[PDB]
Amino acid sequence: SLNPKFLNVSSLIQYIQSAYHEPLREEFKNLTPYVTKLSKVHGPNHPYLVELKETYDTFKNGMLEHMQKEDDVDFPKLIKYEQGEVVDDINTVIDDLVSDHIATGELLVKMSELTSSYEPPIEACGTWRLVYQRLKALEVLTHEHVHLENHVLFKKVS
Ligand SMILES: [Fe+3]
Ligand SMILES: [Fe+3]
Ligand SMILES: [O]
Ligand SMILES: [Zn+2]
Repeated sequence: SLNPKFLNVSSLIQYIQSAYHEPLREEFKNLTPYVTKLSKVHGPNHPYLVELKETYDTFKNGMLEHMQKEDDVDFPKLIKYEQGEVVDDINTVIDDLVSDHIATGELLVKMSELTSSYEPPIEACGTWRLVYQRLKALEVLTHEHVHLENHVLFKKVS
């Protein structure tokens, strides 16, 4: 479709915030209730469900504050850089946002692993099936969100 190579850091940052950050902040606020209900109704007979509320919660958290770092601190440094402005600290700023991505990543591996690649049992209720659906979706979206930053946005500045 549109080759991101032509997008300058400024625009690439904008797209990421309109396509990935903003839609995700809400997705959580809308998905979290369902993930909590599942660990109360079915957690007792299915421990993995209790383990996921946790993982999901700690993922949501890591992702929520890692995204808010990119908006309150790191994107400015990135646009600053594109405008040939002395920043000096960007080399490591990228190396922190890269690690942050590996962290929030292995967490997506566990959730998939716990959910048996998001494949419900024979006893999954609608909510259960719905959660798995919404969750699997939240995995690929962020996989696109992170890939874009890693292999395009960050590489531009480099
Ligand atoms: Fe981001
Ligand atoms: Fe990020
Ligand atoms: O992110
Ligand atoms: Zn079972």
